[PDB]
Amino acid sequence: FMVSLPRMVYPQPKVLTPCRKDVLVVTPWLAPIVWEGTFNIDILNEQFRLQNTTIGLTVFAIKKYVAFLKLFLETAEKHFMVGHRVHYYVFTDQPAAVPRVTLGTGRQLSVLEVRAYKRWQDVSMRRMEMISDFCERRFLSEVDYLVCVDVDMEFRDHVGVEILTPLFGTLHPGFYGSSREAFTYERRPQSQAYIPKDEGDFYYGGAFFGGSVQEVQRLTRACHQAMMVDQANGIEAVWHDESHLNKYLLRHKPTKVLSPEYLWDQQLLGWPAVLRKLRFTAVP
Amino acid sequence: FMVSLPRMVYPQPKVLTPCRKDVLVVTPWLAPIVWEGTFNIDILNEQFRLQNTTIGLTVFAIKKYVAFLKLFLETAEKHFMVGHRVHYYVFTDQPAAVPRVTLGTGRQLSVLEVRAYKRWQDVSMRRMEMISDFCERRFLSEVDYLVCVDVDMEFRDHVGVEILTPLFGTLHPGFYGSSREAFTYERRPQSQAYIPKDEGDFYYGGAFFGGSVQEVQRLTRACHQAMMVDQANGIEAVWHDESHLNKYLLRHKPTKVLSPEYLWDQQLLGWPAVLRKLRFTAVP
Ligand SMILES: O=c1ccn([C@@H]2O[C@H](COP(=O)(O)O)[C@@H](O)[C@H]2O)c(=O)[nH]1
Ligand SMILES: O=c1ccn([C@@H]2O[C@H](COP(=O)(O)O)[C@@H](O)[C@H]2O)c(=O)[nH]1
Ligand SMILES: [Mn+2]
Ligand SMILES: [Mn+2]
Repeated sequence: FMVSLPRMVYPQPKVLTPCRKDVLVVTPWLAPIVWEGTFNIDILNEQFRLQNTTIGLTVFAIKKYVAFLKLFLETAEKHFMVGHRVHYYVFTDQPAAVPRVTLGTGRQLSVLEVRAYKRWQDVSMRRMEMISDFCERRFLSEVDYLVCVDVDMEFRDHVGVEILTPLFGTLHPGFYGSSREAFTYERRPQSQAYIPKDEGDFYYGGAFFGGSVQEVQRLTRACHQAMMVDQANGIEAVWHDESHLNKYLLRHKPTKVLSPEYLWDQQLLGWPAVLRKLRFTAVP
Repeated sequence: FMVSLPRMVYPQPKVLTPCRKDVLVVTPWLAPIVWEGTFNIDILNEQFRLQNTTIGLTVFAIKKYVAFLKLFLETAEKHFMVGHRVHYYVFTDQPAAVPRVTLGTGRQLSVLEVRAYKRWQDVSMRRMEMISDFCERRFLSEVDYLVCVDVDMEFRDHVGVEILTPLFGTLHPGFYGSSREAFTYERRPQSQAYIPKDEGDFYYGGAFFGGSVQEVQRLTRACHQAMMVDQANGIEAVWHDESHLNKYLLRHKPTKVLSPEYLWDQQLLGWPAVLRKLRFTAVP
């Protein structure tokens, strides 16, 4: 049950004025595509605070990637869900190496020890298993939404409750302007992640996805179970977990899509006019 | 739990091409505003059919307004949720006067007898009470969504599952291009429906709203309970049920907004370029 919003003064939405004239702001299945200019964060903050929303943020820092945690967490404190309850979940093989980052009120961090796989591909892939196992262990009881990201990144601008929805994916920065045939989906029919050349809405990035705990457990379990089928058949998808994520989100459409503002690499791609904000970016 | 979509071939969405350049297609709270060109009905039909969705449609035909039923129902059969399960609920003081309209498969009609109020204003207002009472009686057990409309109307074009969402309102055709100060909200602070001149997102029409059964029961109960407070205080809102609906949807934002394609009057307003389809229109 949702309590009433208070009186708020803000600009009237104008029906005959598009909010963006340069980009698609809604998918063909009526999911919003989140760009700057599409939302009034004051309204959304009120809606989510009245629900006392808690957001979980999972990040894996295994082997040398522990070096990325300090900047990741410091910048999350400046930009990620500020004003809301946040629970960071740091999965690592080196609990002792997690930096002591000072957190704002209503924010907490748990360190979860996991095994390290030898190949980076298996480290990246086995996040799905680990996230889906922790959905029972903790997440169902502790958070309303989960956001699952890569650690070799930093926040540079606001990432807030505009992203929250039952299931979201993010447009990969390398492909948002590409035609589907150019998308690096898995193309071998032998793999569970196979997508034909004439199918595909978007190429979603494996480095940023999330949703409600229930929808994330469904996604991660499905991707893990597909990976295990492939492994039994002696095949590894071309882009690992990202390939399985794309298969899942083709067949189970997200309820919001994040623009590449939310997953960017300035070294490789610069700062195009279409991006008004670079929010979460690669560490070069 | 949502089963996987089958393979489908359809045009790729292009991220750098707006779907409409002449209208707002998403509210500032990230609710889609449904216009032609914003959705692929093939995808949405698949999603809703895989859930075996049933849609209820309530309509009141009291006193002389029984004359409108034949065209209303005949045209609903041509255009409303075709392919999906539909349950019409006709509330009337003259059960015997409901026309025998032939229905397609998976579609049914129930006639619910109710009392007739003397004043048209009370007929229109007391729909809220009657809808909220029937949410327990029947709707919770029989349908997934409810659509609540005026009867003095006809369908001329597709009205389908693109509208379905937890809570929707529709832009009133007289005000979609107006500034909020011109909106005919209730402006007397003595009324529960009062909205100040500096508040308001849109002017929603009382002739077309809906959502999930739970959200419609909440809306209709709140509007009824506000009407009863006003009555006790000797005040009747300027636009009756529509005024209370607007107060509710200001404080409880809809999760989709329908464009005026869904609520139109060609006699008064013609056929502007911005309307690509006139879907549900006034009988002159
Ligand atoms: O040795 C590794 C390999 C990958 N990852 C995690 O998996 C993510 C995806 O792998 P990558 O493509 O960024 O290497 C990394 O950002 C990091 O969170 C590790 O922690 N350690
Ligand atoms: O005598 C009346 C008055 C109103 N209505 C119902 O209430 C709706 C709203 O009233 P109106 O403004 O269209 O008259 C009508 O479309 C019709 O569904 C009736 O059935 N009979
Ligand atoms: Mn990386
Ligand atoms: Mn009327």
